[PDB]
Amino acid sequence: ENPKYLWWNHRIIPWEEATVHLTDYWWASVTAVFEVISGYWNNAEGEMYIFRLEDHARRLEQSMQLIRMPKEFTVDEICQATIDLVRANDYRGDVFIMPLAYAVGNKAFSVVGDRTTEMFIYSRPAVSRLEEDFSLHACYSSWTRINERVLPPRIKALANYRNSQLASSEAAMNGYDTALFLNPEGKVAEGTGSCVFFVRKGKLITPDITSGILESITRDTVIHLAREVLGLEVEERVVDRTETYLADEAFLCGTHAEITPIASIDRHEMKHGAPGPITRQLRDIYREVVYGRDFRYRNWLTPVGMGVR
Amino acid sequence: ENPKYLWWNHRIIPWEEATVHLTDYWWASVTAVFEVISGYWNNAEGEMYIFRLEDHARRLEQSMQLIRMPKEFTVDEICQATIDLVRANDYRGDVFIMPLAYAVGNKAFSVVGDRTTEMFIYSRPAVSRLEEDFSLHACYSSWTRINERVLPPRIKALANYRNSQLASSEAAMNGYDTALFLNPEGKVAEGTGSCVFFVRKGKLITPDITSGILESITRDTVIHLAREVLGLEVEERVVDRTETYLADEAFLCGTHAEITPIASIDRHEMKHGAPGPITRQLRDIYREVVYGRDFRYRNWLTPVGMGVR
Amino acid sequence: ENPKYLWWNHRIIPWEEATVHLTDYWWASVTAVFEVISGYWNNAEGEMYIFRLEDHARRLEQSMQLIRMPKEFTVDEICQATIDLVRANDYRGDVFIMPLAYAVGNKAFSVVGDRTTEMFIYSRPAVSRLEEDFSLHACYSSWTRINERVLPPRIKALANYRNSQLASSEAAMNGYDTALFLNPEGKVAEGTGSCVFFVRKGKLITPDITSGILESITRDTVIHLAREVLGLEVEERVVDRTETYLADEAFLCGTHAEITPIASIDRHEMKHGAPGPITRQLRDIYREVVYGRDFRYRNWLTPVGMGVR
Amino acid sequence: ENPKYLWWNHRIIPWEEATVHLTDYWWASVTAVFEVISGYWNNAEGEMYIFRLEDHARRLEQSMQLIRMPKEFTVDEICQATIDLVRANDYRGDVFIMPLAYAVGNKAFSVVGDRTTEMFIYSRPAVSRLEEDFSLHACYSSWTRINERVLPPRIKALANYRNSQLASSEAAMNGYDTALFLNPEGKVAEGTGSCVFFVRKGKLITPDITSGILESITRDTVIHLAREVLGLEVEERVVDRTETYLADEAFLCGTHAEITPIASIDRHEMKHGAPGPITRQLRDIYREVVYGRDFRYRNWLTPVGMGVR
Amino acid sequence: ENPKYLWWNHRIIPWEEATVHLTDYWWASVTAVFEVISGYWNNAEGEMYIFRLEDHARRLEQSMQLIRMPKEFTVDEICQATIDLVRANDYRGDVFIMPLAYAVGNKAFSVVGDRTTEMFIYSRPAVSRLEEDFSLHACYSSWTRINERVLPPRIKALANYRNSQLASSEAAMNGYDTALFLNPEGKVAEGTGSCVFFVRKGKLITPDITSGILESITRDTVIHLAREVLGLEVEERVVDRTETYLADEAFLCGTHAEITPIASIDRHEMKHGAPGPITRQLRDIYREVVYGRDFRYRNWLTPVGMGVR
Amino acid sequence: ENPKYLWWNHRIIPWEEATVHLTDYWWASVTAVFEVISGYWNNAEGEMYIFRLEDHARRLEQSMQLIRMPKEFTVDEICQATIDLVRANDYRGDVFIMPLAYAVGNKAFSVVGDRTTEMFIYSRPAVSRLEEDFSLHACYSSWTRINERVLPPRIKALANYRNSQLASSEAAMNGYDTALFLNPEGKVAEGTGSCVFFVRKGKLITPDITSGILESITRDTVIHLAREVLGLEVEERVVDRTETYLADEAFLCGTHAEITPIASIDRHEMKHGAPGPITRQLRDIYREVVYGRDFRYRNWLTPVGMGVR
Ligand SMILES: *Cc1c(COP(=O)(O)O)cnc(C)c1O
Ligand SMILES: *Cc1c(COP(=O)(O)O)cnc(C)c1O
Ligand SMILES: *Cc1c(COP(=O)(O)O)cnc(C)c1O
Ligand SMILES: *Cc1c(COP(=O)(O)O)cnc(C)c1O
Ligand SMILES: *Cc1c(COP(=O)(O)O)cnc(C)c1O
Ligand SMILES: *Cc1c(COP(=O)(O)O)cnc(C)c1O
Ligand SMILES: [Cl-]
Ligand SMILES: [Cl-]
Ligand SMILES: [Cl-]
Ligand SMILES: [Cl-]
Ligand SMILES: [Cl-]
Ligand SMILES: [Cl-]
Ligand SMILES: [Cl-]
Ligand SMILES: [Cl-]
Ligand SMILES: [Cl-]
Ligand SMILES: [Cl-]
Ligand SMILES: [Cl-]
Ligand SMILES: [Cl-]
Ligand SMILES: [Cl-]
Ligand SMILES: [Cl-]
Ligand SMILES: [Cl-]
Ligand SMILES: [Cl-]
Ligand SMILES: [Cl-]
Ligand SMILES: [Cl-]
Ligand code: NA
Ligand code: NA
Ligand code: NA
Ligand code: NA
Ligand code: NA
Ligand code: NA
Ligand code: NA
Ligand code: NA
Ligand code: NA
Ligand code: NA
Ligand code: NA
Ligand code: NA
Ligand code: NA
Ligand code: NA
Ligand code: NA
Ligand code: NA
Ligand code: NA
Ligand code: NA
Repeated sequence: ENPKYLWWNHRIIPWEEATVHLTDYWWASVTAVFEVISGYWNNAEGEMYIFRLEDHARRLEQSMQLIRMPKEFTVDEICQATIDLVRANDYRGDVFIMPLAYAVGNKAFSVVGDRTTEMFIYSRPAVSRLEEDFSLHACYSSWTRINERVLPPRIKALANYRNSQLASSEAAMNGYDTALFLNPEGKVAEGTGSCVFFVRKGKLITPDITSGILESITRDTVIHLAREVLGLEVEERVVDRTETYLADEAFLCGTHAEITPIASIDRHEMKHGAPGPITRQLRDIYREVVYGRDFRYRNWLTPVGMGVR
Repeated sequence: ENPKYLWWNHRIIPWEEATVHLTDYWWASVTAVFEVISGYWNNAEGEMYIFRLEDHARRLEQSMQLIRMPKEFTVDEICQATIDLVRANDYRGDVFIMPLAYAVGNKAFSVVGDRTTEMFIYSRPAVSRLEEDFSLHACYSSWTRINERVLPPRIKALANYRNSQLASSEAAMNGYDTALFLNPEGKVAEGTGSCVFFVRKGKLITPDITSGILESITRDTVIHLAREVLGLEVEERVVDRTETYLADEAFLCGTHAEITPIASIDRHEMKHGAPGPITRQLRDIYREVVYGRDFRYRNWLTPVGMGVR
Repeated sequence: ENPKYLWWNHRIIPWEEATVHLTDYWWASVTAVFEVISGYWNNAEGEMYIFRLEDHARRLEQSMQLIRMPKEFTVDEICQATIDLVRANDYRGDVFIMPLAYAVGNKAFSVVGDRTTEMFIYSRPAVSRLEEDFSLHACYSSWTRINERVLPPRIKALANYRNSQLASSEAAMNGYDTALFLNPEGKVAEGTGSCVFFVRKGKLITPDITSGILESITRDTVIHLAREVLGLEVEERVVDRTETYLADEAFLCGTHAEITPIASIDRHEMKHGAPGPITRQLRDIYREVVYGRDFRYRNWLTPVGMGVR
Repeated sequence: ENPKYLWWNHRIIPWEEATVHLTDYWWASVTAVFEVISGYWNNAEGEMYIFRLEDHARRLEQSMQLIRMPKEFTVDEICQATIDLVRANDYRGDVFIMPLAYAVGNKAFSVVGDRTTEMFIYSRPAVSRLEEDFSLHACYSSWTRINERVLPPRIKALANYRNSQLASSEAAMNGYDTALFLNPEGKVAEGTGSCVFFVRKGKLITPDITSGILESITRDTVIHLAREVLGLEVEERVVDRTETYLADEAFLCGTHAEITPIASIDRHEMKHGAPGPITRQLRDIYREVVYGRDFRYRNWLTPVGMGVR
Repeated sequence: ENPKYLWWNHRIIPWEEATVHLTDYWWASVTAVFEVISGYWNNAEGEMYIFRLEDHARRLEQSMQLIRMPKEFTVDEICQATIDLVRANDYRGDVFIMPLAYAVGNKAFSVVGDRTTEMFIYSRPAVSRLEEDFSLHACYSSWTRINERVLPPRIKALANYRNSQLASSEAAMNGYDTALFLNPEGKVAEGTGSCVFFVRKGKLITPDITSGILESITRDTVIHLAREVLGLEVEERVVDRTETYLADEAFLCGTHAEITPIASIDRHEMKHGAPGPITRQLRDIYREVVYGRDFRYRNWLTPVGMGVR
Repeated sequence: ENPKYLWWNHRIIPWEEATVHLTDYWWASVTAVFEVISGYWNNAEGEMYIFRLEDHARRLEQSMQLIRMPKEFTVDEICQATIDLVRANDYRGDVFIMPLAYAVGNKAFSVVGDRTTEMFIYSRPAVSRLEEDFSLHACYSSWTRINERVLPPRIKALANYRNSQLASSEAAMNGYDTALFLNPEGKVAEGTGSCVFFVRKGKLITPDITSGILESITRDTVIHLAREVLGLEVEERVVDRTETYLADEAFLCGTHAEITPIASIDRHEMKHGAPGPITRQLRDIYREVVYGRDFRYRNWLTPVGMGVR
């Protein structure tokens, strides 16, 4: 049912002790920023591998800085709390860890910088799909993606998902599995919760970060693996909508989405299938990396030894 | 300390019974919409007057519809729950009532329409400033207001305040009391939490609703009282930034802000002071209306008889 | 099968004589502008009534002027050619008349002003739905409406329908009957082939012409009939997307669309149904006008006497 | 006078057999997409060389896919039909071949995907200017170029030329030979019918494809020849208006425009003349390629042997 | 040759005494704001009439406030200095008076608020064209008008004319007499130095002030005279480009431009000529007002008695 | 006090001879363009080094061409006049030289191309800060930077500083030392008078020129020295606002600003200080270059031998 423990404001406590009032933190949620961090269980080694833990903890500290939450936690403390909780929960399987930071005020509309900074971290069992061949049908939304002018997508804020839900609602009631966004200038931005890649003529193409997207750690991982293991050309550039309809392959990528193939966009089918050949190679490489079976990428992994069963 | 009771999912319960897990509803908060409703205590009558209760309950139902929360509550139930809670709390003074509606999912990123609709209402003591002459110094923010393209301001969503906090943070660290917004086209929109009025040459001027603002009930109340009691011309139109610097008077208005005078905007002083003469007349008229001493506007008030002490 | 005749370049000819080469006029079609004009057959009088013939002929002359087609035809000639063809075709039933003007060049990319101006007019049986209660489900498109910057919607050009087809394709493959457009600023513009009206709180609301819409003769007719026969308030203004979702009623209007009720927009249902009460009154008034049974609006009708069977 | 034959819907027929009704296909023209393909006659070899035939046929298939025309023709069929028609016409000189694809509906406003796909191909004598030194005076138009938001320039649609004609009309009545466009953001896009290059400080500069331009085969050819034969730096980037006024050289390029020098832009003269030195080298290289006298680029040519007179 | 006197920094001095260094005030000119005020000589009365002197002096004080020039001069002082200089110059004919205010700094880039405020006023003979029937041919520029985002057009700043000169240069080298501007959204704004009016179907139409135009005193005068003397409908609204091409009449208006008829716009001719009938009535009414022969508008005039020769 | 001489319209004259009327050139200032050129005095050599004199003179000639000032001066004449004036002034210390070109008309609003071109050059003692460690606190302005649509930033026009002063006024009254600008699309552009650099993860980042910035000679110098002397990666790209808040270092650069460290942006502190390590290396390299003690960059220097005291 529930995990054994969670971390809250510098301490690990039993789950059933973290009880709050219904009315606590609704205003704090407007400030809230989060990470999603993966743990992958290698039963042959008896070790959990936490993927790019310090990169996620540094992004959370940056998101907190841009919200203007007062300084209270460190990068090393968030990394250590993640290790400690995965160990103490004693769950030997794939997990998601979610730090969530929030600033709490004396008044509903006090400025963030006058608030108190708080954080919890919780870890729960996750289901990987990296050993499954599946694909989604996407649409481009009639809703526009937030930009730096109004709500910087660089900040991994809960509030940014209100714009996401406009698109994901539309996609589901219009017969699609997932939405892609255009930015205010009309250029391809990202999915509702992950970055998008395209494959055309043996090249990987992905929107550049100033297209108004979150600076994904999975996106970075995929560009590295595509260049260094497969020797592919990867272009980070402005991407137009109609060119994506002619993509040989396409996929979403994100800590939660892992590598998720796109079969079609607005009912234009990816010519080489889903997962396409290059997608399938990147999915297999990614999997072997995160489960600790690719020594070349060991510096991306934080092992937590727990015992081999 | 705490109110005696609150309302939750169709029931009134003692405050200390509304306990939840720390991890409950963070994802639901992305969906959340709310109202702020005023109760004004008339000790001479022993009655609380709840201001434009049905208008607030209908706006909440509209906000919920635009979020796409499944149907669960009615306008009449939200009006009745507000009356019941103000009575049962037995607090004989000015109050704020806040309904907050949220949709809760099986998964973090399930579409809103597959969720369950929930709501609470809580009522707490409020401090009116309608018998005080005070004023704020405003700036125009370097952050842009959300528009219909990305996050419709018509929806009174918690998430819309993330954009608000960009502006209110900037205002406070730059020596101002409050921020005003420009819309993406560069035209004057609203404050961070209330609508803005200007007075120039004996006329009231306010941004039209398609300038990208919340359709305020206080804004509506002020236009009615300005036209019907004072016989003023009121223009709802596109408003430019530099014209506001030459305003004779200016004020913010909102359920929480009541009528809040603006002394200056980007260090251009309102020529007729703050509160200016027309501002002061509207503030006095508003006060007499909401405290039940203006029979002409009785249809805006819901009395809750509680006993005269 | 085919009509008896058509009009071409100042002459009426038998249908089967208007034969051209497959390769003729493809480049001319880029220039082409058109009207759709209704004839309504009153069997009790033995008369066809052609609706607002001179207004349609003047709009065609304006469209031709803005294309910069050399002067060749007159308003009176287009009105007379329409009368003559409806008479000579000897078809005693409702019809559509379509003038189509085009400029033909010596070279593919010669400037319009160096071309020759040509025109045909043809008339075919039409099916009215004014005695039927039906409704469409609409979406807002993810494709943006053309504006004055790139392709003025005031010009009733064939080429403007390429932008229309982006929206109408999307609507049909996404489970809808019809698309509505947003303009580049994000404000409600028009349908793919007709103007849109909304009814809310007993008022009619329609986008103002500078929202980037064709200046519809049906739109003008509806505003006149709503004000003069029903005494309704009609606002021509900037209209936001989410406000339309809360419309009590909505309808499309156009020479071809007559008065077409909208039941829902992006799966938000019009609260008072489709056709709603005000829609149903305007549809009945419109019908009685165009079939010549409303003496008040006789100056909008051009009778063509043909014999009462 | 007329060519002997043309191709229509999978068949070659004598020209005078391709007769249609005046009223046929005006609505189909809104859907229509086309290619312009060059044949260059080498009298010393008795061979026509058709330039980048498969690239043009693949672009036509992509344009047809983005229109959503049902599948009916193949890339190989369009390549073969082009060869067959050039041979059967027995015209031993430079030619233009124009495929034109169109979708035909039961009703005026049926969705493209419910239509029937049709196509013709015709070939006519062309005049090359590759052995002539000439130049055009250009202006930047006051009309804006279509973008992906409203009418994707990637689609080689007849309708896109309505926006072209706004600019080319203005240029001719204002004393210029040709118009250049700015995109909605104000950046340099393309000519009315061809891409634009600039030369400054020995470098070639051209707008990147996401500046909102057609992905020209001549543009691709010029970048290849500039890099591979001349060893020039070529930048594909965002280009500003005023920087173009300081260009040492400039030229238009396109299947129809071949390589067309620009002497001046808004009455700012290209400092190194027109054709400038680098322009003149690219024009001479291009010519030798397309007439089959550059063995290095033979894979771009489809020979059609016809006999050496 | 030169006027006898000018006013400078609170004093009238002989012209030849106002000598400065070549290097003085170039940086101050970036700050500079001005008015153009008309004096009209009535030889029958021996009086100069200065038109709407206080309105011009109040606009100058507002422009100075928005620049943030320190307070140094008053509205009454600028009105009195104008009277005094017109009298002391002893020139009995039509004149232009130009106040020019500037802030002077210790350093090139010191902030305006740390500078010293200075002003001169000079008066010179002017030529009225109010007794002449003439007309200009206009174009719409390919250059965009400044908006509130970058350079508020409400401020009558010298620097705003750099944007004007982009348009007026283009107009003259392209064969036109004058340029009109579109705003960044593509809507009609103003001329390079005056506001624009259109006449269509017996109504006057002019861009609303938030279209991004200077709040002209001549514009205000024309709307008053059109409504009050002619009983015309005047619409201040958003105006589209192509609708202006169909105007029956059009004219520029401004203190310097008086009432200047427009014969054509982008080679679309105003149907009722130039000056058209309504234009000609407004020109005659304006003239009789400013020369002091319309008692109804006497409160707009400041007489300066000088002697009747 | 004053320099001995200045250059004016092809001649050197004693300072006190360059006297003009107060009313001369205010309209000419709208046209005016300028350069700021540095002279650095090396007392050990008895030589002034004028930095990138020909690059500055060529930019001035380009600015003059884009204004459309008639041809009157040459690049070589402006270079020679600068040398001559620095020599004749006999001032042995660091100097600023400012050429200022202006077009003078017969009438206030004559087109620039009908005017006369004039120019002066003056040289004055300057204070270098290259031997000082200092830093500025910056904000991003609520005012938008001019773009190519309205006032091309490529032109180094006095009028462009009116937009600058909106930002620099706001910065000073809001407690900051200096303002940075966002462009109309919301991307980082430049400072009020200089370009901006960022350092993050050992890389230099600066907005690309089409972000709407002046093509700075100091910017070019810094990119050259960073790549060639330090071996740093330098990215010229679109830059987002929030990424700049996370910069390790930042600095302004310009002929007047030399290399000016930024300690903070909107109260986000540059993590590695100000001047940071890479900033400090570039400042020291720049200094040694301009004072003639780096033989590698001698071709950037124009020596003027004056005698070693
Ligand atoms: C979190 C997130 C991503 C993916 O980031 P990773 O670091 O790869 O998990 C992409 N888009 C959005 C909107 C996100 O919130
Ligand atoms: C709630 C709110 C207002 C004021 O609305 P009332 O109905 O007058 O309380 C104004 N602006 C915003 C952004 C709001 O959230
Ligand atoms: C023709 C048309 C209409 C309707 O115009 P009527 O004069 O009412 O037929 C509306 N929208 C568009 C795009 C049209 O082409
Ligand atoms: C066809 C076309 C071009 C040139 O394309 P090529 O493949 O080089 O012929 C350029 N611009 C536009 C708008 C076009 O239609
Ligand atoms: C001064 C000016 C006008 C006209 O203003 P009046 O008060 O009528 O002289 C119009 N447009 C611009 C840009 C101006 O500078
Ligand atoms: C002059 C200037 C700069 C710096 O240019 P340098 O050639 O380095 O002096 C930067 N920004 C603006 C706006 C400028 O006017
Ligand atoms: Cl809270
Ligand atoms: Cl540990
Ligand atoms: Cl990499
Ligand atoms: Cl939840
Ligand atoms: Cl009750
Ligand atoms: Cl009212
Ligand atoms: Cl044709
Ligand atoms: Cl007749
Ligand atoms: Cl009406
Ligand atoms: Cl057809
Ligand atoms: Cl063959
Ligand atoms: Cl290449
Ligand atoms: Cl100065
Ligand atoms: Cl006096
Ligand atoms: Cl009036
Ligand atoms: Cl001058
Ligand atoms: Cl010398
Ligand atoms: Cl370099
Ligand atoms: Na701890
Ligand atoms: Na498809
Ligand atoms: Na490791
Ligand atoms: Na209940
Ligand atoms: Na002030
Ligand atoms: Na009541
Ligand atoms: Na005829
Ligand atoms: Na619904
Ligand atoms: Na009639
Ligand atoms: Na065949
Ligand atoms: Na020139
Ligand atoms: Na070949
Ligand atoms: Na005085
Ligand atoms: Na004309
Ligand atoms: Na008077
Ligand atoms: Na000289
Ligand atoms: Na800080
Ligand atoms: Na040198």
